[PDB]
Amino acid sequence: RKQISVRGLAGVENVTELKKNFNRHLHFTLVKDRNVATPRDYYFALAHTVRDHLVGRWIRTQQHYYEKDPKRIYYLSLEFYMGRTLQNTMVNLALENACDEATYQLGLDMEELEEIEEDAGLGNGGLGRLAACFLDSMATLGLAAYGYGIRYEFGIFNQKICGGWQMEEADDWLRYGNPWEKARPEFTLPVHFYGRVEHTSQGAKWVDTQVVLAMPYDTPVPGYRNNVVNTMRLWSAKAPNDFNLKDFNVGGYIQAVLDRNLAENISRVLYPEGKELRLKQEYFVVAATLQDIIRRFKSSKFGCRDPVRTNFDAFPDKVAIQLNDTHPSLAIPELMRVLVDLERLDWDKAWEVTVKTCAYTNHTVIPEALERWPVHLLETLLPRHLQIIYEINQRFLNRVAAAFPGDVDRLRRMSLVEEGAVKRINMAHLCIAGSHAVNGVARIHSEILKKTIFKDFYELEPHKFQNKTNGITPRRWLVLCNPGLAEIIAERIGEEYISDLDQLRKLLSYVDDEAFIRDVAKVKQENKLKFAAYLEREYKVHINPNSLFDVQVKRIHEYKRQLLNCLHVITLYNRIKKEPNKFVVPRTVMIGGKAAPGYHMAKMIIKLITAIGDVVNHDPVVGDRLRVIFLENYRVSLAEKVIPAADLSEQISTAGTEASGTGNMKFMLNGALTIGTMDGANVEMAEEAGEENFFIFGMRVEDVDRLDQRGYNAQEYYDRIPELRQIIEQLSSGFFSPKQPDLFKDIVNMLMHHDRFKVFADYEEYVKCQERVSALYKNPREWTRMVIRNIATSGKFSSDRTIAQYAREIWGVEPSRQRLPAP
Amino acid sequence: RKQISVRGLAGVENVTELKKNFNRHLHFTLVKDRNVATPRDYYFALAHTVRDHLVGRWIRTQQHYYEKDPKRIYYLSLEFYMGRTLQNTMVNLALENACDEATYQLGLDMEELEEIEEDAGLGNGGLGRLAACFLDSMATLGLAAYGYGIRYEFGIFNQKICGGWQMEEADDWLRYGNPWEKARPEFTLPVHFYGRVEHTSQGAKWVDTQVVLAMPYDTPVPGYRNNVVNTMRLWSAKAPNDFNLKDFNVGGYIQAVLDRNLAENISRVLYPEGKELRLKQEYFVVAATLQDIIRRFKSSKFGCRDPVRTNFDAFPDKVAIQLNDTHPSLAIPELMRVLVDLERLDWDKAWEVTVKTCAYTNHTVIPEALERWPVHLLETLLPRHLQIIYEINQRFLNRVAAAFPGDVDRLRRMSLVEEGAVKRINMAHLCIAGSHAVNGVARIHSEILKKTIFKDFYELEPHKFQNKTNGITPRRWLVLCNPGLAEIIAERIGEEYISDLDQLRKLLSYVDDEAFIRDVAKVKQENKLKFAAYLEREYKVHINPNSLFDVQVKRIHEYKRQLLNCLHVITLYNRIKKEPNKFVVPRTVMIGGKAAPGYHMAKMIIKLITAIGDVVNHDPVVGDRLRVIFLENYRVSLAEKVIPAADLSEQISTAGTEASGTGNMKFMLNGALTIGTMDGANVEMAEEAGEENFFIFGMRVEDVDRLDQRGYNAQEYYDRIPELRQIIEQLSSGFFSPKQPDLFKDIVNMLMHHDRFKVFADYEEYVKCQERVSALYKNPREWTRMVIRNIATSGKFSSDRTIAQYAREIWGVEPSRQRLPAP
Ligand SMILES: O=c1[nH]cnc2c1ncn2[C@@H]1O[C@H](COP(=O)(O)O)[C@@H](O)[C@H]1O
Ligand SMILES: O=c1[nH]cnc2c1ncn2[C@@H]1O[C@H](COP(=O)(O)O)[C@@H](O)[C@H]1O
Ligand SMILES: *Cc1c(COP(=O)(O)OP(=O)(O)O)cnc(C)c1O
Ligand SMILES: *Cc1c(COP(=O)(O)OP(=O)(O)O)cnc(C)c1O
Repeated sequence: RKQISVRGLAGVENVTELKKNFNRHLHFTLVKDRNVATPRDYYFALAHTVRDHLVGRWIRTQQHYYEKDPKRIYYLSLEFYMGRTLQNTMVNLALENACDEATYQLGLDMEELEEIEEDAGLGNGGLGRLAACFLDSMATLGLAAYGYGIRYEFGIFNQKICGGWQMEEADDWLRYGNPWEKARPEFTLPVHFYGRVEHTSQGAKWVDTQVVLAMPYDTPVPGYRNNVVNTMRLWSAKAPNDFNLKDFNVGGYIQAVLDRNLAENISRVLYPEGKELRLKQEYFVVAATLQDIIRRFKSSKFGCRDPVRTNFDAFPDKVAIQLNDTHPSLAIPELMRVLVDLERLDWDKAWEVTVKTCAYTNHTVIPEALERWPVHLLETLLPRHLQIIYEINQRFLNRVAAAFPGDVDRLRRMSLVEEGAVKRINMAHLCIAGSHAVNGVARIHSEILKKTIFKDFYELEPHKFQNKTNGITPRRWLVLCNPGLAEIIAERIGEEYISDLDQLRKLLSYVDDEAFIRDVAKVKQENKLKFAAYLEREYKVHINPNSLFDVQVKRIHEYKRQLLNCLHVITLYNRIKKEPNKFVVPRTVMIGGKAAPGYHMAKMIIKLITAIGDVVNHDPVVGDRLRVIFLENYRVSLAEKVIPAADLSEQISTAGTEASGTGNMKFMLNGALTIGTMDGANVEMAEEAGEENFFIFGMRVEDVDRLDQRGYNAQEYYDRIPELRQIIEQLSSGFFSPKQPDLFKDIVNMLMHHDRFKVFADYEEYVKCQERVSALYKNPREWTRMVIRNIATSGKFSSDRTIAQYAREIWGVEPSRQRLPAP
Repeated sequence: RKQISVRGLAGVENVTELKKNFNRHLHFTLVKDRNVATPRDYYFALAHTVRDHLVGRWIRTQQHYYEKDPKRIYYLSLEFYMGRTLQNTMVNLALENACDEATYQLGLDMEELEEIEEDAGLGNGGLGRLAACFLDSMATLGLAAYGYGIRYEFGIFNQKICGGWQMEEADDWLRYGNPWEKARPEFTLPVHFYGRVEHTSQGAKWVDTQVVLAMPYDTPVPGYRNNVVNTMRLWSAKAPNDFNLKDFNVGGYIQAVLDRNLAENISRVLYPEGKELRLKQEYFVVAATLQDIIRRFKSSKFGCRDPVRTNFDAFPDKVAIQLNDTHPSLAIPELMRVLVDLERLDWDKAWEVTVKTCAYTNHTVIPEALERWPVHLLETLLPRHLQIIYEINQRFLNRVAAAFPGDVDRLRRMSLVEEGAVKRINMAHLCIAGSHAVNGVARIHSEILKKTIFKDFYELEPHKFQNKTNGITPRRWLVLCNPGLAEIIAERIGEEYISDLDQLRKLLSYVDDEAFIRDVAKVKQENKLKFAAYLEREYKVHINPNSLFDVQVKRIHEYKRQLLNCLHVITLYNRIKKEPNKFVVPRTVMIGGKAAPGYHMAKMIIKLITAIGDVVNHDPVVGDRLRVIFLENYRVSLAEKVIPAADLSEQISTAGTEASGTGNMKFMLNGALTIGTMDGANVEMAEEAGEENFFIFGMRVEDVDRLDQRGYNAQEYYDRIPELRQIIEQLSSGFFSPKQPDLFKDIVNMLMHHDRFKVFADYEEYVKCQERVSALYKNPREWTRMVIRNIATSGKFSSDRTIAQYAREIWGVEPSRQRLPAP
């Protein structure tokens, strides 16, 4: 028994033991030989060779927490956007050098292999990426932490552009296996749906529930070189498969083959209204996670440390659930169902525990975005969960009246239940009620969570409102993707910045020196070259390495403002064609994102951006002064290529719409200069980088409210501005669409007659901020001089910080930059 | 490249490298650790320490085959009754001794761990088990063989007796994975169903077909210590999952959620009439194996060796295809299909090759049993294949006309098209026409196919019919299951017997040496002691390890006669209790079988065996002079546990019912006497042992044919024989059934008025033979000596013999027992 140990199984940094274990997984785990392997095989071979390294540590880390019994914190979220784990496993595990040398000797080129990896499809955007980043920084900072979510077979769509039209292909990233997960069919848990609550004697009973099974899969997450590796644990839905003869539902009728498939596809697709699948999904990931969380609390030596009921008294001293957005919110009536009905704690011992154990991050600014479910949808598949939502609610509103006696209209403003046609439940006031702390994601955004959106709750409990600004991981977003920039920096300062990012300000001391200043425009020359080849070898065009790489890689929504940017490039195209000879600083403009299937404005816009380009890029006069490029199927491993080769990071969202900008922080730290409105992220970045150092522009928040107060009359601008007048005119003539002139008709009328977001307002200012830009590119010494200052200044934008604060003010744990002994 | 070699990965019989490998797998593979591990988890680590050694050999053996280009033989069966891979994989590879040592130091019990493996639910009966025996033999004699079937996810049922009634439970054997297979997605092939045949220009084209996908799984098969490890490749059906958006069938309607369930379950269950499911499991394994077969032909250096068509002229000289019974029959219109339509050989060239490629093994006797598919089934799911079956049928019938000019009643009896209500196609006559050798499975059985069942095919082509008697492997069925018996036998004659079983004749030399005579009984005393301990510790009864373990482990049907051996147990009762103190040599009768859901007689026969024992085994007079046990859920792992432990092997079918009897042969080898009729396998086993050493009995066939010629009037026997009368009258009075007396009334009436298999007829002679049995037992020197002349005469029943004759007389290759150098 004790002879079964982790002890002899590694010669880690060793190009010869790593050549031994690559061979071991290709013939014995893959059961192939060099006579028939494929790149895919040899990548699988290599993913198990860096993985036994990771799971060597994993067992130690984990053992360590069970004998050291920290508070354990569960980050719950419905999207985890990991993307390729090979390079990140190696660079955080130290192993990249040994692996390169080893695969080299074995006559295999490790880069060609890292490009066989499928981006882990469990994310779709920001929110996903964000949790992805907090998992890194959590483990780097040694927290007893876990990420808990659904595993999505089909990701979410894979974008194809055919005809200058977006077609979504399916992403089955798992089609050939995933080398990093470990399934767990022994920890399968039941998840109950529908049914009836029979109230019997000392509780309520929820009976006749259908059931779907939650089957786990553990992917590990490695710290930065400290040998702590923690668990991400995604659930998968598996139907009961009695459905044959067993139960005697069937025999007579297998039409229940629909139980079978509707179940299995809880886990099949990410979402992408009030759907019984979304709510089915949300309940899924909460109900399994909470049985697991409770099980380590009964196990994790607290089986011994009972003193009370294996108490729930200690439950808040031992566990922390972070709800990410409102999709986790039933974590609160579900912990209240498990605690009350299953265990037996009275409602108030139970609710003490719940509030003290949860917390809720918010990411929305418009109230037309806070989740809301139909009470008839929660009565049908969740009936106990609606009674508890009602009893939480009663009790919360009795607290409210004992604070503001006689306010009546507040009792109807703060409720969980909302009345209209279709009485609904408000998922966010459920969360503020059942959390001990709420935090925004931007200072601007949590002030407006306090001041307007949740202000009566901010009066009733001011002390719940905190703020915790979002961040990026230094690792992925500078060391993995940007290694020259991480080399030259390091030369001049040290390593420690990658685990204490603000140290970057020491590079301020180098602002004039002509070393950094050429190096930086060197690396930056590197990056743009490589990628200016990727733009020919996988996808194709004729870039110009020299140019302004002008990129907005933003979700394609109206309010994100691609169309502002398409007028501007139609502006440049015009000038150069009237003035076939002006020295105009050239640009290669690169817009990238995925629409949303069935959002036809977004499908019309990616139509715009191709059609412009086919005009410009095939017109002689423009030659190679002006190229427009649509980056198909923008995603995390295209992020890490593009964001290093960029100069101009285009942040133009209407002001007030953005709650932040994580994608934003990522172009600061890789010396891209940020054009953009004074919103969300752009604010704290300008604060650090110095306003002078940032191309801030257009309508502030204020000015928009004012233009709304007097009413936005689009046409006026169209009639001052002679360029605009003409570009609208070229759009409606069919300049840019000769086969269907009429093609951009809707777009026209979008802008002219009912633009919700004031593109034509911010035009005139935009094209003059852009004039400042072209003008400063062509002064490389100073252009590059600013960049050094933006980079230097990036350290509040590191996720390690963001975590340190959830850690210190919300969770109650001191981080630790220590190295866990191990391997 | 070349440095990626199988070479440095194994210190084999090294208790220090096996423990190192256990530990890599518990931690690295399973991502478990000794705080969390379970006995299931440790068996998977042992499972894997061993598999590295297996697959090692498999890599060197398949390479070997591609560099020497042997004739590859493919065994086509829908049933492979493997049972348990681990004790068997260690013995073939010599590792049993080192793993015991190794796990013992780690302080884990290798017998504990072995008992957690699930019996590979890939079969059901003697057809499956033969195919497996053949597989161990084809590898032990250096045959370049491959076995091909379907992977059934649920097996066929698991048995469970509840109040003595059979309840079938499911067999999700695949539930915590199976660690011996390797799923190969990369090699998925489509299989086509339904459709319509477009007849265009140079060919017909099968168009508009539904497509199910066949994914392969490989399980390696080890020879006995000769280091050749061969392939079993079982197929899994998967639906194409575009079903969501892609095709534009879906969207508007997903009621084609059924294609998906009705595709998915070709691979779901084994069977268990004219069902589309069956013919769709039949074509599927055929469709998907003939492509992988024509792929190795085109690939395995015969690309090089084109000279003409990659001529399929050489196709017989390099492929051979064994259709085990009629379920692979479609391999004859599908090989012809591929070659005529896909390639473009003319009909006659293609038929030369199909006939020289295929060979049929038949296992039936009654003609009611020969497979038959209605032409409306074939016309619908297989409309090209119906066509080909018609040309084949026309043309064979024109051969027939030239041979028997003007014999018309022959033209109609030799047809593959059958005329009656429902026009059927006769899949047996298909097989004799496109195969180049038909064969029986025991000499009497070969002979009735030639004189009665296929005799006009015997007449037009006498060169085709062979015989190749069944055979059991000495490894599983003696070395593996009864190692004691192998050991005393080894002391005297060495090991060569295990790979050369005729050599057990040497044991005759020692019939009269008294060490052996006592070692043999000793051996057996152990086996029964062991077993008796199971019968209290996994199931419960009170054995008395001293009595005569009397056993029947046959399929529960009416011709298999357990009601005969029911009657006989009640006679022995009736006698111990009429005369409570006379001496009766005591027995523990054990009868086990699995009913077959839907057969009501079978189902009451086990209710019978289970209640006889309720009475006899609690009736205090009987003391321990009888006991009766229904063995729960007979499968290969209970066979290697009961078959060692027994004395008399109950082989009682009515004469003329049995073609052969794999069961039987395992009993002779493990020193058990065989009481039973002169049918099937009993014939040649009697002939090598001599009559004198067997307890043959009852109506011989020529007699059953007489009693039918005059008409078996049951009543007469019930009115001569008094003890018969007595038991019938016990059955109807409710002796055994006191709460519903009337319960065995349909058994009683069967017996009385319509037994097709003449129980009463053999009853009188039967119980007489049991008296000669008890008699001799009660004389341990001479009972042990008759036991030693059964074991010594075992030789003809070695599946290495049956294989060598297939190879030489049908497949056209030579056994070699040569060690491939390897590892
Ligand atoms: O009681 C324990 N003591 C030490 N290590 C443990 C114990 N329970 C679990 N582990 C380790 O913790 C990991 C995670 O366990 P889990 O929290 O139950 O998922 C396992 O892989 C083991 O390495
Ligand atoms: O052309 C070849 N040369 C050498 N080994 C081969 C070749 N093709 C296949 N193999 C080996 O044969 C194994 C089985 O391939 P299969 O028989 O094609 O299914 C592969 O896994 C390799 O070990
Ligand atoms: C960082 C990131 C993001 C985040 O994108 P942004 O914060 O810039 O804005 P939204 O698109 O509006 O959220 C999204 N996707 C990936 C791949 C990524 O790396
Ligand atoms: C050998 C065997 C069999 C086969 O049983 P029998 O050969 O006795 O004859 P039938 O009953 O007629 O098929 C079945 N099951 C197991 C486990 C086994 O080992």
